[PDB]
Amino acid sequence: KKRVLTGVTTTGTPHLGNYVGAIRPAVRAAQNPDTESFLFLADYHGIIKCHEQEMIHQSTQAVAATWLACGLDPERTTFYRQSDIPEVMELNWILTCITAKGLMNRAHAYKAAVQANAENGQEDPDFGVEMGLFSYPILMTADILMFNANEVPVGRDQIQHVEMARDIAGRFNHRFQELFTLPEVKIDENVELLVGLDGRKMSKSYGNTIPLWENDKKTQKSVNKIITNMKEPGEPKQPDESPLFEIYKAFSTPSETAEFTQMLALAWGEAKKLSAAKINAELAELRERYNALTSNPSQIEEILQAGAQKARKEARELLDKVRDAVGIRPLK
Repeated sequence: KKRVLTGVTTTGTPHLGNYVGAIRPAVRAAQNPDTESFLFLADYHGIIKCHEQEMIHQSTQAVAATWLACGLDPERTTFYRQSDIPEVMELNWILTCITAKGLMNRAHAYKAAVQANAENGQEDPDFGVEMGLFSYPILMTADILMFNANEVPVGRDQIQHVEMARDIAGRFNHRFQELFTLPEVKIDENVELLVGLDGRKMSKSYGNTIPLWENDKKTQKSVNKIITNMKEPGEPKQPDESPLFEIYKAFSTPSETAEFTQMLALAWGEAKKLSAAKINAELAELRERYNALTSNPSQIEEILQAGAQKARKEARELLDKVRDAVGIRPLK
């Protein structure tokens, strides 16, 4: 049985792009009965940059309620906070000891920070760089290896995370004993990165998001914020003129998408009404479950605690083998 392990960030509230791009297909994929599904909230990766203490907490609750509301089943998926698995932190140090510094030197996030200092005219390549940025790839590797995942769903952007995990696993196996499975990349072949309000990728960094969990009316006003042009009612408009089209398609079947493209060839304001209606219709049931979870967050706490208890039973078994293999053993 193939063990599949997904880490999800906790540094902001999910928006429409997260739902279309990651959450909706991840919940379907997790239903595969041939797979053992693990999914964790990466709340200790969260504090690499996000030192607003209120943020990681609010985001953890928002992200956890979001996945539950969209159908993640904690009876099928082992579902836990990274901060509830102390075994991962011990493994993190063990792996650090067998990881070449060269491997962290070459990691993309660090290199982009170094380049940004060069472009900004900084004489120090490590200006403003903290060790969480330099060393999180070892922590992410521990996240994966602690559960001997066979597959790790990642963005094509993040393939290097799994390669570093495979490299570190192999160095441990060669230095001590072969305890670790080399994890493998899983790419979503049909992933659609959703466009935001201003035509760039929808991103918290850009302030161009459409929120996931606001009511019908507040969603309408957010869809109204999408850029269009000065084409009036009756002027024919092609799908490439406004991010409004790609947004409608992400919440519609190919049939409705084609009837929508023919209506355009129609007023922007009315196209924005049709787009918001389609979004609100799909999210209506998910929003009631989201609002029930967030209105009683101790339901979420209980779920995370039950998922942590499951995860730690697996992590303890392996950690005991790792400790023995690195020579940490009782005096007898």
